[PDB]
Amino acid sequence: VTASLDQALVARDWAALQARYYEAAVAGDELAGVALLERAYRSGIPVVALKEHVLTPVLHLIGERWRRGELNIWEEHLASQVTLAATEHLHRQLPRAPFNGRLALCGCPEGDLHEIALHLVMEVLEVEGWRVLSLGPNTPLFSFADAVRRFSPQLVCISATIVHDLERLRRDYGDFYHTVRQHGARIVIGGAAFADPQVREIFIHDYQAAGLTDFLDYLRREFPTPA
Amino acid sequence: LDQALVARDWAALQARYYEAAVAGDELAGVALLERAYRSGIPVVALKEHVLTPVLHLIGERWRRGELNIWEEHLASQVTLAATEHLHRQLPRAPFNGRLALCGCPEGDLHEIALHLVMEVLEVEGWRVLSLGPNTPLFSFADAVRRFSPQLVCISATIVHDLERLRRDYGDFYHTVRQHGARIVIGGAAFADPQVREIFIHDYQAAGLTDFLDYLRREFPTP
Ligand code: B12
Ligand code: B12
Ligand SMILES: C[C@H]1O[C@@H](n2cnc3c(N)ncnc32)[C@H](O)[C@@H]1O
Ligand SMILES: C[C@H]1O[C@@H](n2cnc3c(N)ncnc32)[C@H](O)[C@@H]1O
Repeated sequence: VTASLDQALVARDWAALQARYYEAAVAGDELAGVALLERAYRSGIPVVALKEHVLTPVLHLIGERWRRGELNIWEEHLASQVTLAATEHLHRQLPRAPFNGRLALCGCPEGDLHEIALHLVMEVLEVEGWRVLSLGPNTPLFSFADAVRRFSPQLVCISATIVHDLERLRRDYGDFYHTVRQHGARIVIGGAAFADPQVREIFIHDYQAAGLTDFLDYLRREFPTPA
Repeated sequence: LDQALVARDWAALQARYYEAAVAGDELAGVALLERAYRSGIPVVALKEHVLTPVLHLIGERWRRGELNIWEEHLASQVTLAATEHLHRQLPRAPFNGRLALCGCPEGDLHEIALHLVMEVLEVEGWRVLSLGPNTPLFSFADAVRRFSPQLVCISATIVHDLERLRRDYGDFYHTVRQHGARIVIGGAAFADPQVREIFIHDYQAAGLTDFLDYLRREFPTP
């Protein structure tokens, strides 16, 4: 009955894909979720475009609906678990560039619990042949700085959805930024928190990304690999 | 190393896991656990006598200033990733028709134990719906109305919102029973008698092993 899925894939009909991924996610259906993704990859849709044009829009909408009272916590929570599990499930299957000798250190700021974008980012990095160290969400800047001293990474990525602690962050940034520079590493930020110009001001950065596509453009210019 | 496996020298194994975890080295972490399993040690044993102790110690040392946040964060991601990786490489019982609904309470972010349990369930052939950590009690009930689970599992490490949970628990319990579900609780939060009192339950688990003993008595393998 359902080869109409396969017509959504061919047309690149993002809306229908979103709708079906949604139905799987809010229902806690890990397998239906991975299947939809798996099938769209082997149909030749790139992972990044799945991520930017199926997963991200769906989660935004889940949040818009939750806010308007059309959707409840339990449905987001299942969608969140499904998406974390399904993205990893797919990623373990993907081919990867050779190890590029480089180390990325990644996490989200203290008090922020939203970490799916972080996961999408770390995955992309691995596919490009980076070693990744995840501090995960809810990470103080001093903790970032400690880990930069310990590992001397080449890149620090921060995903930030929710930032309120402006004065603490203004204050810890100096030490963080100087540890980064002394180690010769670069800083890339993304996430909704940086729509606020005060937050963006604090988080002195080498590159602010809108999404994964332009992040990749940045990686290719800033950290090019031979062939 | 293979010496430590043969001897079953938990201490040596604990120490190597810790070294891998605080270094943020997922591959070494999985390697150790995988080698250990294939040297004859059940995964449950690895969970209880390697992962749990290493993580309780990370906490202790953090408290005493001997270990910093950055090192715990790394160990927690290593553990989440490592335990999932091993799980996917394990034999499972066939589906048993039964559904477990799993979560941690609202405002609690400690979620590794929940993963450890959910895994154990799937290996026993259960299907598992994960609400994840930081699940309001009413949000558990919402989900019991749908799905109609046979089991609800709750891991709790941090619980302080006593007056709310006290007043929300009535409806959640009603809903559980009128769907014939069972409630299993575990984790450090239930060492507090006021918390345990609110969380009317069918079994309280000390760890994973006795959890299995309870599942086999009450959910006899078809
Ligand atoms: C799922 C979710 C949660 C889950 C997350 C589970 C988890 N483990 O991650 C949980 C339950 C924790 C949660 C909690 C809350 N959240 Co919430 N929820 C979301 C939701 C629905 C989806 C988040 C998500 O995964 N987005 C997916 C990513 C991929 O989208 P994205 O962040 O836009 O990322 C893209 C780009 O920004 C970029 N990018 C992002 N980061 C980075 C980093 C780098 C380095 C680069 C290069 C690129 C990059 O690439 C991505 C793809 O192109 C959003 C809705 C939304 N708009 O996202 C809210 C939302 C962010 N949550 C919100 C709120 C209010 C809450 C709570 C305060 C609710 C409450 N308790 O009362 C709490 C706060 C907890 C905290 N302190 O962080 C609000 C925030 C609104 C606001 N800013 O005022 C939102 C917007 C929902 C809403 N519309 O109201 N939430
Ligand atoms: C990692 C960790 C964190 C991480 C969690 C990462 C993650 N995503 O899971 C983060 C950073 C989020 C964290 C934060 C905090 N936590 Co913390 N941290 C821990 C730590 C070190 C490990 C947790 C863990 O994975 N334990 C290992 C598990 C597998 O062991 P277990 O819970 O004993 O589970 C066993 C049994 O209980 C049973 N079980 C457990 N649950 C269930 C459920 C069911 C259904 C069943 C059948 C069985 C079962 O199975 C296991 C047997 O193998 C503990 C230390 C510790 N003692 O556990 C603290 C600890 C719990 N944290 C603590 C504190 C103080 C905090 C913070 C307040 C710190 C802060 N100021 O910010 C915050 C609070 C956040 C919150 N609201 O939840 C304290 C709590 C002390 C107390 N109760 O007062 C601890 C004990 C550390 C300490 N020594 O002081 N923490
Ligand atoms: C932004 C996301 O946060 C979740 N959310 C909203 N309020 C709570 C709460 N009290 N406890 C847990 N999660 C909550 C919703 O599911 C929403 O989609
Ligand atoms: C219980 C665990 O909580 C972590 N922890 C303690 N304080 C913070 C904080 N401000 N931000 C994030 N994690 C923290 C520590 O790593 C400890 O081991």
